[PDB]
Amino acid sequence: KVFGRCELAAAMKRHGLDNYRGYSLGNWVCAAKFESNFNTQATNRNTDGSTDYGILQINSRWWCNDGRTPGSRNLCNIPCSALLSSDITASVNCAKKIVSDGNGMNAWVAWRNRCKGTDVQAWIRGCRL
Ligand SMILES: [Cl-]
Ligand SMILES: [Cl-]
Ligand SMILES: [Cl-]
Ligand SMILES: [Cl-]
Ligand SMILES: [Cl-]
Ligand SMILES: [Cl-]
Ligand SMILES: [Cl-]
Ligand code: NA
Repeated sequence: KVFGRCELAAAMKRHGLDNYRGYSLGNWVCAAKFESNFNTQATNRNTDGSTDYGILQINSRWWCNDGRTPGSRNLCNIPCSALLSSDITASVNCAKKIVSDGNGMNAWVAWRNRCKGTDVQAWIRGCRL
């Protein structure tokens, strides 16, 4: 499922992303654009062996089982495929967790590089929310 900035923002809002960790709803939508491009079946194979899943490219070293990332964990207790689902309750429910973890949204690299310290609110400019 390919989301639309608005639809995603609102999607994120009802799922407790709105201001979670004090990261305003905009942030996630920006985080989204560049991790996945508002996209759910988005994946990545990083040559370390792990794979990134979901609208937020959640990496299978720490956060999801996928069965093929020798020596990893599954904090968030799900198969990485849950993250590809159109119902994002997971990408969120784990996203919540990752962000809660310690580094703040920095875990998301693209957010670090492409969203940090910028016009964020713009990513919801004039959405109906
Ligand atoms: Cl967009
Ligand atoms: Cl914002
Ligand atoms: Cl594994
Ligand atoms: Cl594999
Ligand atoms: Cl554990
Ligand atoms: Cl699992
Ligand atoms: Cl933080
Ligand atoms: Na795993």
